[PDB]
Amino acid sequence: HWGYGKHNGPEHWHKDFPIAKGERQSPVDIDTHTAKYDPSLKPLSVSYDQATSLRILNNGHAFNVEFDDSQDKAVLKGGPLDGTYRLIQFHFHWGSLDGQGSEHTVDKKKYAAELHLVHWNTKYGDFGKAVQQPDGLAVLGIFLKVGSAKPGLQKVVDVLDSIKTKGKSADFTNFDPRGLLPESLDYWTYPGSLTTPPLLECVTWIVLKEPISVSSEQVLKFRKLNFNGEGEPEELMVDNWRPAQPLKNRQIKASFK
Ligand SMILES: NC(=O)[C@H](CCC(=O)O)N1C(=O)c2cccc(NCCOCCOCCNC(=O)c3ccc(S(N)(=O)=O)cc3)c2C1=O
Ligand SMILES: [Zn+2]
Repeated sequence: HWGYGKHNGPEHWHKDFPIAKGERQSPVDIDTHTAKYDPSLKPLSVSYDQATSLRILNNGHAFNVEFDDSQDKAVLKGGPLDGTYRLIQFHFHWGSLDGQGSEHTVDKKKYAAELHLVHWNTKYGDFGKAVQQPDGLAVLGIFLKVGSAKPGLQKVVDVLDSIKTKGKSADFTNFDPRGLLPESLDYWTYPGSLTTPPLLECVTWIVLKEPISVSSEQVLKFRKLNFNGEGEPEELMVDNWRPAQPLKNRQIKASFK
């Protein structure tokens, strides 16, 4: 099916997912000079104090940390959002080298990886309804650069050896996603899509200005994962990122001068 290699990668996706060539696809390059300060943005609220993590899983494309989204235990509101968005999962995209891996870019600069905290609009009842709406999803994106270790990421790193191959999952309760956030909540925002098939144009993207730092050992553990399942030819899970897409009729708004 779809992947990131020469023969099933981003360049091929449009054949099964024609929205791949749509009007509001993600990720994009963030041109800091032409994004516009928007004073009408409300202050962003990331309320993760009751977040209830469940599980960590390797799905053959990335690894997901899934959350109990049956109540408003961990929500995003404010900023460009009108309504309450519930955290359902987070995951990363990363590269084979420290100079690539992020999906969004900033003035064409690529980061070593990118964290995506996925939320869905509670006004639509469940995630599946949300992915049928133009404002059903909000994804908070955070850049990763290589440097000092991120303490809050280490638990994730520790468990990766139990989900090496596609289809493996392990219990992952009591993880606090706040440990993954940079100091500043300054952000750029724009309307776009899922960066993976089915590439649905559902997403209010909120990309933080400040990257977090991770150690080379942490990202290296990322790179030791497998795209394949046990017993299949080993293919290291690296460079699982879609390149920047045309902005088309979209303006990036910024929360900061
Ligand atoms: N815990 C689960 O079981 C997942 C949580 C969602 C997730 O796991 O993500 N789950 C539900 O609970 C649920 C309930 C009802 C229907 C339903 N849909 C089944 C198929 O419907 C098509 C939509 O599915 C797409 C899956 N892809 C993504 O969601 C995704 C998110 C962010 C990015 S990104 N790189 O842009 O940030 C890329 C992809 C689901 C569903 O899938
Ligand atoms: Zn993602």
